[PDB]
Amino acid sequence: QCPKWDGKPLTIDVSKTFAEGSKVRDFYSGNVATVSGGKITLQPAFGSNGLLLLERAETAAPAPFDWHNATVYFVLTDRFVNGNPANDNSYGRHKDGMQEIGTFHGGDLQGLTSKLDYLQQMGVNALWISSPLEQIHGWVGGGTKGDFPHYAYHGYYTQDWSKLDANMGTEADLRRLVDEAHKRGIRILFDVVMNHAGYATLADMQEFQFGSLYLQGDELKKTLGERWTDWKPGAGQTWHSFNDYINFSDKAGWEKWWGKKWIRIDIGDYDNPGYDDLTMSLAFLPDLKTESKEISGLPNFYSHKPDTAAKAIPGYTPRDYLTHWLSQWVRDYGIDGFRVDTAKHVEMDAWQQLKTQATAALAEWKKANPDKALDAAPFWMTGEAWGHGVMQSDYYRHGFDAMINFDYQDQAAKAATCMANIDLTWQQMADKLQSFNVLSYLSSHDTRLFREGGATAAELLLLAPGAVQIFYGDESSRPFGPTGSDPLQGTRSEMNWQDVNGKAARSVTHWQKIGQFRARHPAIGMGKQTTLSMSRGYGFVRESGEDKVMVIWAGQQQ
Ligand SMILES: OC[C@H]1O[C@H](O[C@H]2[C@H](O)[C@@H](O)[C@@H](O[C@H]3[C@H](O)[C@@H](O)[C@@H](O[C@H]4[C@H](O)[C@@H](O)[C@@H](O)O[C@@H]4CO)O[C@@H]3CO)O[C@@H]2CO)[C@H](O)[C@@H](O)[C@@H]1O
Ligand SMILES: [Ca+2]
Ligand SMILES: [Ca+2]
Repeated sequence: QCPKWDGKPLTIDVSKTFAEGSKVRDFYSGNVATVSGGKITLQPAFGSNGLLLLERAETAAPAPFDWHNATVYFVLTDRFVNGNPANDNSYGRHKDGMQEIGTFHGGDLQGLTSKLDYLQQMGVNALWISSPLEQIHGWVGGGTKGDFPHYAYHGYYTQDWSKLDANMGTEADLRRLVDEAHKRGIRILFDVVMNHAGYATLADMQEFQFGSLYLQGDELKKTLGERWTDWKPGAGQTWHSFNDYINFSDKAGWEKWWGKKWIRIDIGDYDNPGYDDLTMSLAFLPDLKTESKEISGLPNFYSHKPDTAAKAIPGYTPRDYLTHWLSQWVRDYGIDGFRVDTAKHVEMDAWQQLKTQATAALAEWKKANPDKALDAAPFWMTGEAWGHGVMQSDYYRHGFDAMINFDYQDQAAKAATCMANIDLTWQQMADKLQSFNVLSYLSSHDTRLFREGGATAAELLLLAPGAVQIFYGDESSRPFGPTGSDPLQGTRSEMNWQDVNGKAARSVTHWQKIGQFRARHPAIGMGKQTTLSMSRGYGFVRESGEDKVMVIWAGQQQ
């Protein structure tokens, strides 16, 4: 079912690719061969699976960065490294004492900063982090059954875009991360949401005095207690049960939250969610009125939120505030781009505005910090549109430099046991991505962990045309963790650092060599592909202007 390999050296025909008498390096082994009769002979080093990464021996350093050859490392900051354990319990947040499925584990920006050398060793040149912005303080019911408390550990339940989340760290912590990353040629990307704000939690209701309960006086104190968030589900109750105590009819009480002008939600005297992608409510999340031309003022509950950096601005719509608040971080810190969540659930004008502003903001920060600035490159924005494939969609005309490619995960699944089965996908992609760019992944928090490969995931992802997204732990086969009654939760398991420094050391070393080779050769990401014809194993060359690389896979050893 797959090309085979005797295990002996390979004699490769390089006639058309490399020059006569020129030296060629297998980057994986360090072995150098001279061309004579348009031919070279090399043994794939042990632990290579029969890989040769063939380059001109001239090659000495990484190539100048291009987004079309980018290696993005996507990290859920909470589930990576806990640098500072003091911030793990911000806003009264608690571990669940069970399997920690949907709690803050305590991973933070400081801890992420401590591992930038590790990321650089993999040839990572862009770091995409979960939103570090202030989330909802409390929890909701986790999964269909409500078997775990679900906190905003993933950065998708935003409360205040103008502030950092205390669990992630301080303005100092974020500045150190961005500056240490930029010193290592690693761009910073923020996960950004504009579609929705987080659910109503007991912690936020109590702190910012919005919504209504059915419980009054001392019956309230008996049930919820001093801090309503400390409530545990009782006998014949699930973590969803607390919603039985919340009066979602109270018009005057729920207006004290975002306000009728800010969100569509099926609550009190608010405009109910629409029927189309733009105005519908995803999973009963408050849908932000991004299309509204109505001057909104600030969210009503920001009245009881003195720590906010949000200020009322004349003529400003909810959209204007959101693009403003997100742009501020770019101007202040030099954030190189955004990964945009739920791109299909927000009108295109909103995304264009965000891009215009974020682009101006990055240009400003680079002007004002020319020693720190990597280069004069514009702000990069990529989008999540569910089911988006390899296609120059309308998104590319309204401020997106690349959309996330959903199709590569399942295409690469058909090549898990056999690397050569990807060739038809790579030919298609290398050709179409001469005119535009996408961000392809094997694993995501929304889909599954690509583990059916083993260490072959390294070559499937890192040799793919266009930008590639390593999901944290891809390099270490981070196992799908406990998930309860939500099937996706296990995709966000803790980073398996014990395996990185143990049984998965071989795999990480493999990822490091491929990723470094990718960082040296824009042809991988950008080049036209010529698949070679050999009775001895699978192979291709990629050439893009200056750069030229040949990648040979010998096959299955036995
Ligand atoms: O905070 C604002 C919202 O508050 C109220 O919604 C509650 C619900 O009462 C809870 O049930 C829970 O929602 C869960 C839900 O139990 C679970 O089934 C799933 O929801 C599905 C839904 O069944 C399905 O029909 C479709 O719409 O997809 C949904 C998402 O998969 O997941 C939900 C959350 O994980 O929590 C919320 C928040 O406390 C109130 O009724 C809402 O009107 C309001 O917007
Ligand atoms: Ca921490
Ligand atoms: Ca919407």
